[PDB]
Amino acid sequence: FGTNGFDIPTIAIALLIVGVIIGLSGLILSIFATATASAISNPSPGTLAYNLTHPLINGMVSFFSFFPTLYVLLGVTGIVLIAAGIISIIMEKF
Amino acid sequence: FGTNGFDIPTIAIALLIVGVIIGLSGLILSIFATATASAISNPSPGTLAYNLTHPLINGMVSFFSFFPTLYVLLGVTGIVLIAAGIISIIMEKF
Amino acid sequence: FGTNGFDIPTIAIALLIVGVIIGLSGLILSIFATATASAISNPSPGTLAYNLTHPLINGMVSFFSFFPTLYVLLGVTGIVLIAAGIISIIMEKF
Amino acid sequence: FGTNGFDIPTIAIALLIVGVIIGLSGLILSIFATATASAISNPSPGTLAYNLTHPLINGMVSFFSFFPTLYVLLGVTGIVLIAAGIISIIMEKF
Amino acid sequence: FGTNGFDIPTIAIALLIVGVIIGLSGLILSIFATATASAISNPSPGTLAYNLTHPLINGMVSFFSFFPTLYVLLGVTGIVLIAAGIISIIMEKF
Amino acid sequence: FGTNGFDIPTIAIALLIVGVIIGLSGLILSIFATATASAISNPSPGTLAYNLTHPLINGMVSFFSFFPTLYVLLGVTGIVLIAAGIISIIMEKF
Amino acid sequence: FGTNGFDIPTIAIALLIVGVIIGLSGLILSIFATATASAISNPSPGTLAYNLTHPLINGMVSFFSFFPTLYVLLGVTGIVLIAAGIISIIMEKF
Repeated sequence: FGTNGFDIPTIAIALLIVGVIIGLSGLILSIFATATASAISNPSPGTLAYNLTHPLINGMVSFFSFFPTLYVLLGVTGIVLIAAGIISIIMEKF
Repeated sequence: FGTNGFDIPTIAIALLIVGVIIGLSGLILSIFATATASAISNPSPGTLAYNLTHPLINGMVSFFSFFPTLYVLLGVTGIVLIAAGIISIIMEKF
Repeated sequence: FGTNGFDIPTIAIALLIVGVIIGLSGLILSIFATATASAISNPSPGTLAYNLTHPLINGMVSFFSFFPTLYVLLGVTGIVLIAAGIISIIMEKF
Repeated sequence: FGTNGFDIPTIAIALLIVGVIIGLSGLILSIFATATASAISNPSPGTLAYNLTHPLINGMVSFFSFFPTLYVLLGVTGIVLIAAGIISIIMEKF
Repeated sequence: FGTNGFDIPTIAIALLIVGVIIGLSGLILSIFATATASAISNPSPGTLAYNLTHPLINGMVSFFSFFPTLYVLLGVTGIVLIAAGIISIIMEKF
Repeated sequence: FGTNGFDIPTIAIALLIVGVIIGLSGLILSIFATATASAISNPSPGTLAYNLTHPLINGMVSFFSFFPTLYVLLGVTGIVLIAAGIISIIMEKF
Repeated sequence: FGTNGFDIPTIAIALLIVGVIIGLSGLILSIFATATASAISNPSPGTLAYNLTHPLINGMVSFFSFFPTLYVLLGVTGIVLIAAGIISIIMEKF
C-alpha cells in the first residue's frame, strides 16, 4: 500500500516502536533518578562536601532540563516525514 | 477487477490491515502507559527528585500530544491514494 | 458474453467478492474494537495516565471517522468501471 | 463525429475528467484545511508566538482567496475551446 | 484537452499540488514556531542576556512579517499563467 | 508549472526550507546566549578583570546588534527573486 | 472437503482440541491457585514479613488480571483464520 517506500503499515509500526521506546526510556530514567535522589545526602550549606558536590547536581538539573526540547523536536520530525511522503505520493500518482 | 495495479479487493484488504494495526498499537500503548503511570511516583514539589524527574514526564506528555496529528495525516493519505486510483482508471478506460 | 475483457459473469463474481470482503472486514473490526473498548479504562480526568493515554484514543476516533468516505469512494469506483465497459461495448459493437 | 480533431464524445469525456478532478481537489483541500485549523492554536494577542505565527495564516488566507478567480478563468477556457471548434467546423464544412 | 502544452487537467493538478504544499508549509512553520516560543525565555529588561538575545527575535519577527507579500505574489503568478494560456489558445485556434 | 526554471512548488519548498533554517538558528543562538550570560560574572567596576573582560562583551553586543539588518536584507532578497520570475514569465509567455 | 488446505472436518477437530486445552488449563490453574491461597498466610500489616511478601502477591494479581485479554485475542484469531479460508475458497472456486 504505497508507491516506492512509503508504506502506511510500516509507518504505523514505526510509530508503535518509537512510542514504546520513549515510554521505556522515561520509565528507566525516572526509576534510576529516584535511586540517585535517595543516595546523595545534604551535608551542610558551607562545609567542604557542599563545595565538592553542589556543581554536580547543578549539571544534573541543567541536562535534565535540556531533555524536553529534545523530545519536542523528535516529535516534530514525524510530521515532516509524513508530509514528505504525502507530497511524494501526489507528485507522480497523477 | 482493475486496470494495472488498482484492485478493489486489494484496497479493502489494505484497509483491513491498517485498521487492525492501528487498533493493536493503541491497545499496546494504553496498556503500557498504565504501567508507566503506576510505576512513577510523586516525590515532592521542590526536592531533588522533582528536579530530576519532571522534564522527563513533560517530554512524555508533549510527544503523546504530537501523536494525534500524525494519525490524522495518516488517515488523510488513503483518500489521496483512492482518488489517484479513480483518476488513473478514468484516464485510459475511455 | 463480452467483447474483449468485459464479462458480465466476471463482473458479478467480482461484486460478490468485494461485498463479502467488506462484510468480513467490518465484522472483524467491530469484534476487535469491542475488545479494545473493554481493555482500556478511564483512570481520572487530570492525572498522569490521562495525559499519557487521551491523544491515542483521539487518534483512534479520528481515523475511524475517516473510514466512511474511503468506503464511499470505493463504492463509487464500480459505477465508473461498469460505465467504461458499456461505452467500450457501444464503441465497436456497431 | 468531427472533421480533424474536434470530437464531441472526446469533448464530453474531457468535461467529465475535468469536473471529477476539480471535485476531488476541492474535497482534498477542504479535508486537509480542517486538519490545519484543528492543529494551530491561538496563543495570545501580543506574545511572542503571535508575532511568530500570524503572518503565516495571513498568507494562507490570501492565497486561498486567490483561488476563486483561478477557477473562474479555468471554467471560461472551455467556452473558448468549444467556440473555436464550432468555427473550425463551419469554415470548411461548406 | 489543449493545443500545445496548456492542459486543463494538468492545471488543476498543479493547483492541487501548490495548495497542499502551502498548507503543509504553514502547518509545519506554526508547529515549529510554537516550540520556539516555548523554548526562549525572558531573562530581564536590561541585563546581559537581553542584550545578547533581543536582536535575534527582532530578526525573526521581521522575516516572518516579510512572508505575507511573498505569498501574495506567489498567488498572483497563477493568474498570469492562466491568462497567457488563454491568449495562446485564442491566437492560433482561429 | 513554469517556463524554464521558475517552479511555484520549488519556490514554496525553498520558502519552507529558509523559514525552518532561520527558526533553528534563532533557537540555537538564544539557547547558547543564555549559557554565555550564565557563565560570565561581574567582578568589579574598576579592577583588573573588568579591564580584561569588558571590551569582549562590548563586541558581543555590537555584533548581535548588527544581526537584525542582515536578516532584513535576507528577507528582502526573496521579493526580488519572485519579481524577476514574474517578469521572466511575462516576457516570453506572450 | 476443501480446495488446498482448508478442511472443514480439520477445522472442527482443531476447535475441539483448543476448547479442551483451554478447559484443562483453567481447571489446573484454579486448582493450583486454591492451594496457593491456602498456603500463604497474613502475618501482620506492617511487620517484616508483610514487607517481605506483599509485592509478590501484587505481581500474582497483576499477571492473572492480564490473562483475560490474552484469552480474548486468542479467541479472535479463529474468526480471522476462518475468514481467510472462506476468501481463499471464493477466489479460485469460480
